[PDB]
Amino acid sequence: HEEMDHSGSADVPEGLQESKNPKYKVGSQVIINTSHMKGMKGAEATVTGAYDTTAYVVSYTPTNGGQRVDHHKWVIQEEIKDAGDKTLQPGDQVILEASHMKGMKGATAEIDSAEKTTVYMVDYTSTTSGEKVKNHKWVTEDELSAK
Repeated sequence: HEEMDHSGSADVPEGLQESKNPKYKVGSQVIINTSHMKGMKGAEATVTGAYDTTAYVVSYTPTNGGQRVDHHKWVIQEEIKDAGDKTLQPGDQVILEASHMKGMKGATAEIDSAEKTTVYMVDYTSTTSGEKVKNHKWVTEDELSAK
């Protein structure tokens, strides 16, 4: 149950720029090489969106309480409240507009690191359950491998 909950959002943010020359085209098949959450490492995935933006590592306390989410990959420029286009810096405090999971939307987040890269939204087949996780947000270009 907790697998789909950690990839529980389905709305694409406004003003998000689709990638001009992504390494992995939309509709292409990739392998996820990162361990953000259980069931993703080495999973079969399909690219459903590719965008040129700034990806941030963030730390925040969920709005519903419980343990602090430490160094979470990723929230993007377009998911930070009132951010506009100015790049956020390490240590900056912000309000998250992202709702990837329960307690994230409206949380006070600290910016841990930032990077301009291509970020991908992907469908993937969980390696632990075998269930199709839809439009998971997000994985950067360097966390994907060509199928």
